[PDB]
Amino acid sequence: HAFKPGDLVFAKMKGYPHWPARIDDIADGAVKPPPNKYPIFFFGTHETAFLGPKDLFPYDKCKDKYGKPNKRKGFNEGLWEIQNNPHASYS
Repeated sequence: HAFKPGDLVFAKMKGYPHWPARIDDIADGAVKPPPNKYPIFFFGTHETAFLGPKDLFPYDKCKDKYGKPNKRKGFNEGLWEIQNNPHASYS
């Protein structure tokens, strides 16, 4: 299935563990992603970046592997958000 806004994922960025995140809507940002990349909202840190599917892991499938608490700044806060209110603004 293609990724849609509101999908919950773990998203992999260089130098960071697989991070709790959500697919945001492309209309929410002025700059559009390249083809086959998506706007990714990272929980805890609340940053947004463009990532492609090779770096996106569906949350329900991979939470047992990637949802372990750690000491990285904002990570455990992000785990709380994806579990308790993934669709909140946080703005």
